[PDB]
Amino acid sequence: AAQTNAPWGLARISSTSPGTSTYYYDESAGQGSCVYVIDTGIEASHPEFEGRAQMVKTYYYSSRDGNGHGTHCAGTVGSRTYGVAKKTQLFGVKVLDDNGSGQYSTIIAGMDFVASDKNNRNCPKGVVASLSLGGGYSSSVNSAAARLQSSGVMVAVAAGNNNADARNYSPASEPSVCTVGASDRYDRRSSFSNYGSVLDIFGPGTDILSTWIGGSTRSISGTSMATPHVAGLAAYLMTLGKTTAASACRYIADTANKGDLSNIPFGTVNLLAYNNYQA
Ligand SMILES: O=c1[nH]c2cc(Cl)ccc2o1
Repeated sequence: AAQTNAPWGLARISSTSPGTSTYYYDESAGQGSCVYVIDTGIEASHPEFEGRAQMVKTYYYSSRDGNGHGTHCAGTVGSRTYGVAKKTQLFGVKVLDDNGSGQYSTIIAGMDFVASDKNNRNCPKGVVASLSLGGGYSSSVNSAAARLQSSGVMVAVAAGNNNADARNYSPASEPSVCTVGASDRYDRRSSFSNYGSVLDIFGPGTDILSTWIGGSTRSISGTSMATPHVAGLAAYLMTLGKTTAASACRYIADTANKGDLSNIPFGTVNLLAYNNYQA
């Protein structure tokens, strides 16, 4: 399939070159996979989700997204226009308040929730979790991310937006999950993106158009925006049978565009997520 006039990040993950505007992908489109978006919630009623999104858990007075951040990330995973995996099922877990903040103890509870809740969902092709959040290093937060991964969920986490070494942030610093840095439309490391040996992959993160609350859309930037590209990519590849939750991060690194990004510090991977789709 080909989506013309796609957001640049979509076109980028199906391209060997920057500077194109069509997204190419296999029509299976993540059908039969599921992606948990652990964030501020999802506006599931947005027409862009086509009934494929739902809230499954909140730790606050509402499961509605009063911020927009979770809806934007969910849109990059799987919305019809802005999404990598356009037929995946989306499950929202609201661990962050409407100001985008959440306690680590709630975030941990949300991760253990997904590890169990996947057994209450139909995801024959596999399960992904997208975690566009983090704070300072915590071994308990990292351990929760490792349990979720161990349970058979492909965990993608944001590297963080401090222009710093991601070793000092969690869950970014957990080795067993997929830590995602941010790039821009000219194949430059995003100005804010964290870096370091713990990063596994980069995805599009600067000026990313996606869904927003109020049935709207907007373009925002962050490693929070790169992470759902990788999570949607994993769901898409698992539906194709090319990889599994346990192997998907290594597979995406194996199949990435290599050495194409600028301003990558020495010792940080120079790998850009790529679906390797041949139309
Ligand atoms: O301190 C922070 N803020 C963060 C935001 C994201 Cl998306 C990831 C890690 C973080 O660490």
